Amino acid sequence: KVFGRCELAAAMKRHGLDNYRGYSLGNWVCAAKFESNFNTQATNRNTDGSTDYGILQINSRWWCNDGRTPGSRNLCNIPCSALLSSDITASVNCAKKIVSDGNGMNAWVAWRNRCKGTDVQAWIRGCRL
Repeated sequence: KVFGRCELAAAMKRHGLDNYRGYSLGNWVCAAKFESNFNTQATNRNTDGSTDYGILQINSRWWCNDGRTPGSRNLCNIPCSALLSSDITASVNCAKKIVSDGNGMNAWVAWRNRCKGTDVQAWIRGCRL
């Protein structure tokens, strides 16, 4: 599913990401924009053999099982395919664990490089939320 921007904002809000670990909704929308372009089906292989999955590009070395990543820890206790669903529940639940891991949203390199320090509330402008 390719979400619209306000569509995704409403879904993330419904699932409790607005202000989660102190990150306002616009941070999470911005992160999804630059991780996946709001596409839940996005996948990208990494150099270490892991793959990133879904709207927030969550990685198979630590977080989900894809059956082909050695040293996999599966800390979210989910198959990585669950992160590609049109239903963002699994992605949100796992993102909540990731952002709680100690480095906050710096865990998402696209957030650090394209969102952090910017006017992230622009990502929710116009939306009825």
